[PDB]
Amino acid sequence: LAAVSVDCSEYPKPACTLEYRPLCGSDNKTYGNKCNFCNAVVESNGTLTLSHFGKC
Repeated sequence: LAAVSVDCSEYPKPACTLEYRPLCGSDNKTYGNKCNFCNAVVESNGTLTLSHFGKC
């Protein structure tokens, strides 16, 4: 999995750090960071998927 996206195989996690690193889903939504981003993927049956990192 060496592409431009995060792995949601370790989600959803019931604890997210605070280090800021916003990732944008595929719908063009910003997520505080990797944890809150994937929580969306895992909550959307991996139907969301992001397009790029950072905010939209």
